[PDB]
Amino acid sequence: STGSATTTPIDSLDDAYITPVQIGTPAQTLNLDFDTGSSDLWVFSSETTASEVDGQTIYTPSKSTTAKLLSGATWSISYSSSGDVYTDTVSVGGLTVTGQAVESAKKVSSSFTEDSTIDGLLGLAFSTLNTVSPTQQKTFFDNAKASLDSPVFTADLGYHAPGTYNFGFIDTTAYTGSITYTAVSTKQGFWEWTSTGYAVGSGTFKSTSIDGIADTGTTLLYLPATVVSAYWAQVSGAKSSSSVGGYVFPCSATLPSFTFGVGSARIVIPGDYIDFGPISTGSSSCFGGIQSSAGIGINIFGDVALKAAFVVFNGATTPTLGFASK
Repeated sequence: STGSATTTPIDSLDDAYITPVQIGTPAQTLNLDFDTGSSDLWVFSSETTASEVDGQTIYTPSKSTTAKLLSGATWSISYSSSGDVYTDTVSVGGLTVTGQAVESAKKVSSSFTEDSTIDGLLGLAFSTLNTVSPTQQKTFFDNAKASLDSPVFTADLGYHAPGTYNFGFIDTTAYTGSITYTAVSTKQGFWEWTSTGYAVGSGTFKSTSIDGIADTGTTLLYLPATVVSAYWAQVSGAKSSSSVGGYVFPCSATLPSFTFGVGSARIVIPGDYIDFGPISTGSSSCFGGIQSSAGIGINIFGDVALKAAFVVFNGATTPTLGFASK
């Protein structure tokens, strides 16, 4: 079997993408953030303290006939949120998984409460990072793998437009040219991989190894200080501000494109994708799309980078990552 769902940006800047998901019988449709950077399926529930809910759709397990409490199991995660665990039927664009662990939130940080559009997260990293204790639970993709035609899923995120998440197949019309596959390392539990270099604007390709993670749940591109300093050196008037917490540039400037190497191929990010609008309403300074990873511990290839390509997350015995131009 296969699954296909549409994903839509939450706002004008592409801060996150929400996908409708059917949890329960009769179904309750929640709008979740598909995150390849984590491994938990958690939702705003009927058990969340009422003060931390501000417009979100809530999951109510008392109203579902296929819901069962996973007695004794508990979760706690930080990127924060914690609570109870139930098992129920989850379906994504027609693809149905019975017995999925659905993590019911009891506590949620104010960063989630302020985002009324996001009803929860659907973790798509490797199951080793699942926070359910004492019995670690499997992700939606790991539970569907046996029932899928092919153990894969693709990501076709749109620039100021909706996009798609397919499961069990590859759409040969969604991209141009061919797909370039690279080796994944599952040691840290992420879709970890090595880029073969970069180029700023119409410049020369600097061949160098950049180890990072492909993360749909992170908005921006976080690369090393040397690479980020080389980029912003080409934008007149750009500068790393302490007060803002990163690079900013005069909104009147035109950004050059950025290229990242996948094996022998090249994936181009247009300049426009790197502009995250003004810092405050009516401001003359704009926020940068390429920021330094120095204070994180890992390079993150977020939405800014991923939405310039047709990305394949091959979950075979030996996982790989595929990138193609679109």
